[PDB]
Amino acid sequence: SMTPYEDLLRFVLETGTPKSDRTGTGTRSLFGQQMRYDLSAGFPLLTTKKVHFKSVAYELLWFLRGDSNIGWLHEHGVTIWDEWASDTGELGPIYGVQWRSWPAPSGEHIDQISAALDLLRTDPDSRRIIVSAWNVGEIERMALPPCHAFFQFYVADGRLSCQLYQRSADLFLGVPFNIASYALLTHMMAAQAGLSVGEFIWTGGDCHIYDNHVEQVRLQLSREPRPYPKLLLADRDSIFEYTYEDIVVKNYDPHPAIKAP
Amino acid sequence: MTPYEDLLRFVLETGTPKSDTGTRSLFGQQMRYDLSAGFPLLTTKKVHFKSVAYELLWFLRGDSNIGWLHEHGVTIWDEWASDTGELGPIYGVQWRSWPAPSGEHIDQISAALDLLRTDPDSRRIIVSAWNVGEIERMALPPCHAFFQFYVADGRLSCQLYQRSADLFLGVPFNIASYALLTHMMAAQAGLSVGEFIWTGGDCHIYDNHVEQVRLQLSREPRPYPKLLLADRDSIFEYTYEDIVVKNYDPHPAIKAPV
Repeated sequence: SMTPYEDLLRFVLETGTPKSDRTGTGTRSLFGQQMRYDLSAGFPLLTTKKVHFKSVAYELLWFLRGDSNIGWLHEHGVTIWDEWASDTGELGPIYGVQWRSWPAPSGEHIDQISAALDLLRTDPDSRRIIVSAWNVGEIERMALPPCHAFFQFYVADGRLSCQLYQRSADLFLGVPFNIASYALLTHMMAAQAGLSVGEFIWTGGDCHIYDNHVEQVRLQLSREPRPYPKLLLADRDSIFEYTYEDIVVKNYDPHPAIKAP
Repeated sequence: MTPYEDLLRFVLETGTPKSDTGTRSLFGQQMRYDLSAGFPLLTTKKVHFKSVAYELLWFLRGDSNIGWLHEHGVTIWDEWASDTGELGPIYGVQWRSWPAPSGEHIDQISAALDLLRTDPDSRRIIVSAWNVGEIERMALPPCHAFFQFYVADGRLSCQLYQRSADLFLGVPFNIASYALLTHMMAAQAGLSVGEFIWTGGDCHIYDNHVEQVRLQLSREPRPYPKLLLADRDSIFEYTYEDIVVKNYDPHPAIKAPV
């Protein structure tokens, strides 16, 4: 179909502002960019390169568990968080802790995921259906400041839309994964709320391509997309009860993975 | 370029209807303005920039009370205030004094300025009003919830995430407000201005604003004004008189319906 991601990737490659961070890393970047995907037309797992959906799905279930220790990821062979874990596998109060138990001054702890699902079911027109990981007073404890910092849901004509704000975006390595993650989340929330899927909107702050990814990006940009796959979910009575085996990505026909430093 | 009017028209013509006051709405929309080419105070109606400027200065004070705003002839917040003029820890309180677990209070405005001066390439220059645990204490939940700064070639850009947007009444304020904030931050960080990017969640036109919108949309847009800021040693020392808008030549104000 269409290629919102590839278009943005190309746009930053071709018009992005050059930078270097004293260490000499180097980037090309644009600020405040936006992609939309119509989820009803297909699941936005990129086909111009294979995206490792297994890690996407496990990491999401891990967030949904409200988990802060990489142990569970490791058990399932997901190593993306390994770099930043403590000697004990702890990461501080990151996404999972904030999504499921943001500490309030009242001493209460807020499960934003259940709260959002309750709004989707009882007050679907609410303009306050929001989940934030950007807990200003806790950031320094986290291993890293939240990248996908907050998201908002919206309902129209029985369809659920979701918009993510992502403060920082490695367009080549990170974003394809980020897109799959929040699209998957949107399917889970929709099913649990008794809704169909609408749009996923990705809004980025600093959208950058690392200089050492440029060849990988040009190869990908030279490839023609296949149709998006179809996402299927087994039945569960709670979003917190989805397991990896409940998820099928059907008819995913990607070009080969591109390995990048 | 008139992103505002374009968006307003887009929603009027394609927004999905709702109830119940009643709206037309679209979700996840974005506008961008090049601040170096003009100050985005709308000209298709006379915007009450006095309220915009005072409200922003008031946010910067980190005030939870309407008094200072109210006594300057700005009454937009009056209806939501308590007996004492109190609002709970809204916008400015979070900007200037987000309460941390340590008992410390975080001044996100000063911290943002700090990064802009010492580490302008940072991808974490963020100010948030969306304090999940304190929103129940606020008179109403933050609308312009979260914003981010970015620097390229000595120019400061700013992106606002606005969760909910009354397109006719609120957005022209929101746009001018953050544009003005971006000028203040740039001047204090010793940068020039780049782009203001407005990103909206629920973007709506109220059914009782439809005629006002059609009137606004029938007017031809004019050249944007220019903003000038007198010099100050601190963002917290700007006054209303420091803020000068030149060449502002708008069509007539359009009264908010009762």
